[PDB]
Amino acid sequence: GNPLVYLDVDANGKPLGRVVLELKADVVPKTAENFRALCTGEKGFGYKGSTFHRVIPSFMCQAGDFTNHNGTGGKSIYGSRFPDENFTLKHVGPGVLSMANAGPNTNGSQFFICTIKTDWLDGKHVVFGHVIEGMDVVKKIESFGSKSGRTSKKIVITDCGQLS
Ligand SMILES: Nc1ccc2cn[nH]c2c1
Repeated sequence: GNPLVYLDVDANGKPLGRVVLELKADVVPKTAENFRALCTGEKGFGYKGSTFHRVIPSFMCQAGDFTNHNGTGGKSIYGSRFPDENFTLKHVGPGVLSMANAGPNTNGSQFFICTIKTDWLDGKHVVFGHVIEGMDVVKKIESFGSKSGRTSKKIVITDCGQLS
C-alpha cells in the first residue's frame, strides 16, 4: 500500500511528538517517492535536522528547506526541481499535505501541512498526502507561527523516516 512516514518535531529543544503522514503514491507516485526518500535520507540528504521556517496560524505549517533553512532552497531526489505531477487531490481541510512551490513546476523538497481548507491552492499546489496521526503536534507548531510566517520558537524535525 501507500507509504507511511513520520516526522518527530522539537520546539525549542523539547519534543512535541510525532506527525505520521500517508503519502498517496497511488495518485502521485513521483511526488510521494520524493517525500518518502527525503524522510529516510537514503539518497544522502533529506529532512532530518531541518526546520519549519514558515508557519501562519489558521493557514499552514511549512518546512523542508534543508539547504538554506529560509524558504528559498531545498532539492528533490530527481534534481533541483521537478514538475507538478497532477492536481487531482484537493486542499479539502486541516491535515492536507501539499508541495510548496515558486510557481508552476518548481517542486523541490519544501512542503506544508494545512490547518484549514485552502481551496484557492487547488490547481496550483500538488497535494500528495495527509496527516494520519499527530494533528495535536501540528496545532502546537501552528500556535508558534505568526501572520508574517516568522516562527516564535525554533521548530526542528529532529528525526524522520518510513514506517511502512
Ligand atoms: N521548491 C520551492 C518551494 C518554495 C519556494 C520558495 N522559493 N523558492 C522555492 C522553491
